[PDB]
Amino acid sequence: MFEQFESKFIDCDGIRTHYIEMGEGDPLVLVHGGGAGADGRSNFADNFPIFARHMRVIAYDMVGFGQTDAPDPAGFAYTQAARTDHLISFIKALGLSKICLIGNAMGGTTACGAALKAPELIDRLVLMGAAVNISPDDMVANRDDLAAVMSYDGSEEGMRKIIAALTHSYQPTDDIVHYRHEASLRPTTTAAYKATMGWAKQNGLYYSPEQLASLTMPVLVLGGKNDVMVPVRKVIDQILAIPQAIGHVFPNCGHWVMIEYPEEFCTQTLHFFGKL
Amino acid sequence: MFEQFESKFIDCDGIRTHYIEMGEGDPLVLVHGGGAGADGRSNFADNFPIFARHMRVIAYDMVGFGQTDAPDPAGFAYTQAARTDHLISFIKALGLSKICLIGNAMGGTTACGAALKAPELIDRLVLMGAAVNISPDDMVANRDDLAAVMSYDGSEEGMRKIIAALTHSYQPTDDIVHYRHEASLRPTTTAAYKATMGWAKQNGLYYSPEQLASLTMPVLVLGGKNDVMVPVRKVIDQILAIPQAIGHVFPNCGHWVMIEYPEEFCTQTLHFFGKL
Ligand SMILES: O=C([O-])C(=O)/C=C/CC(=O)c1ccccc1
Ligand SMILES: O=C([O-])C(=O)/C=C/CC(=O)c1ccccc1
Repeated sequence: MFEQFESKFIDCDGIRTHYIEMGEGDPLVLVHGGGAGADGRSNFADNFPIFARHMRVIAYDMVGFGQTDAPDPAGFAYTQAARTDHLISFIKALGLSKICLIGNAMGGTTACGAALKAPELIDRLVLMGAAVNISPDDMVANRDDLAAVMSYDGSEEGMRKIIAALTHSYQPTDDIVHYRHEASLRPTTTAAYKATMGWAKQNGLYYSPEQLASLTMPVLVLGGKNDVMVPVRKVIDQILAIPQAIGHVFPNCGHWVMIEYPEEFCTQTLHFFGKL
Repeated sequence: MFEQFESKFIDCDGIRTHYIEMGEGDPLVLVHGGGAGADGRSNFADNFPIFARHMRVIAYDMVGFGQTDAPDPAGFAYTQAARTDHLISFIKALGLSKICLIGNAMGGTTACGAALKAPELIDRLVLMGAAVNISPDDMVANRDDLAAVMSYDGSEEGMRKIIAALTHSYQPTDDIVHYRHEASLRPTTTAAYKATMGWAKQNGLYYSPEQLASLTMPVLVLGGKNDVMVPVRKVIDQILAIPQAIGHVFPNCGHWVMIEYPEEFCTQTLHFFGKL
């Protein structure tokens, strides 16, 4: 699946990184969600053609995910800072400056982190159901809805469970499910995933109110009103905690804003990027 | 001022009602704010040309306001229901059906009320810093920032105070201030205003969560993040209390969304109306 995009690869301080790209113009980098089997292709396939008509759009696979290297977690710690540093490295490896950047959930943690740490690279930020204020306690507090993703058994039913919980009125195709299931099952990505989630569960995906307020560039915060993974009140706190943030809440919409309402998602983001 | 629009008048069950209109296509009715001196012309002058390029746009003066009749409050009670019934009457007087409707603050109370009471007339609703969940206690709780409008002395400084509190980074022209000051001073509108606000202060501008949830048509809820009159948390509650509501929060923006960011306001509303 997803062979309509050309797989490309580049070295990011020793991490071999898969990405796809399309279109021309200013660079736009998309960062996918952190659930089992997720990658750039599968998260953003529906948005890519629309974005490509106006920008040079780019979706990479996060360290531990997809076709990017998944270093053995016997020797590699799967921390937020590792994702964050990976992203920063990726942007530099490609020679990109002044990017627009969109992050989904954990990809949102990562996009935020990179915006905090290397803001000179990033002109505009979009946080889409971003896990940027989810403490360890919040994880425990939302343990029931997070289980499908956090304690993923490795089964097909498990993957259907993950997607049911990422969505409000979206039926994925068998092909989508099969793709993420099969991807999830590679032994290296399985182990990197368990480490990834175990660390998330213990440490949270979190920045402090003061950290969020220090972001130096324009921000668009998006969220599905029915999102069970990053609940709308968390998205609302992000809007309030980030002085300059535009906020936009989507009704009849679960976590997967970009897939449930691909045109509206693209419209609102492209408009925010000055492309409409 | 505002003579670039043609004043027109029509009888709404014995209330003689001023309105302006422009453009062609589907009807769009705008309902102005309830502060001293407010009317359709002055609230929506900057938005009217933009809306006119795509819709038949219409701004009327609420009973007690502008150039609409201000019946003696010795014999007329200035209740929400009176505004609400006035609006419903206006829509019918004009023979309009399936309108798009936008209400600012008290104009928002009125637009909501009419959407609850006569939903068959209204295809789409926009609440812009709408006073639709402000209880008597909330009024008292926000008494300090509401004073400029609630206990308006009648002076020019008083009117500058009203506008400073309606805005975050907007300097109105002398002409805007003078217009609203002079309008505020007509003896009939002064008395209707005191009655209007006295009743607002005692009864609130309020609908119950259950009432809000019963709205039957699509809804767009807008709000300036720095709004001191209808604070952003109240706008956020509206978004959450209305299942189908889209939500959009504007940064660096006070109550007067339509004047501080006229293009963004028009863009977002026209998009929601299906005109972009
Ligand atoms: O496509 C996906 O895997 C996706 O959008 C996942 C979102 C879940 C996620 O990254 C998350 C993890 C822990 C807590 C909250 C959110
Ligand atoms: O232009 C205006 O007068 C305007 O936008 C006024 C808003 C204030 C308003 O109607 C209001 C009254 C009481 C409480 C909250 C809000």
